[PDB]
This record gives sequence, structure tokens and C-alpha cells, in this order.
Amino acid sequence: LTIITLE
Amino acid sequence: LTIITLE
Amino acid sequence: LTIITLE
Amino acid sequence: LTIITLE
Amino acid sequence: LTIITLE
Amino acid sequence: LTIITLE
Repeated sequence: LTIITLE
Repeated sequence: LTIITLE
Repeated sequence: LTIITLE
Repeated sequence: LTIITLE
Repeated sequence: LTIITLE
Repeated sequence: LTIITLE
């Protein structure tokens, strides 16, 4: 389970 | 399960 | 379980 | 899993 | 897992 | 797990 958010 | 969001 | 957030 | 962003 | 951002 | 940011 992997969650990545970029901004 | 992998979630990735880019902006 | 891995969560990463970049801004 | 590899994410790269250039600007 | 590798994340790289350049600006 | 490697994270690199340049500016």
C-alpha cells in the first residue's frame, strides 16, 4: 500500500 | 495498491 | 504501508 | 517506482 | 521507490 | 526509498 502526492 | 497524484 | 507528500 | 519532474 | 524534482 | 529535490 503506497500513496504519493506531488505538487 | 498504489495511488499517485501529480500537479 | 508508505505515504509520501511533497510540495 | 520512479517519479521525476523537471522544470 | 525514487522521487526526484528539479527546478 | 530516496527523495531528492533541487532548486
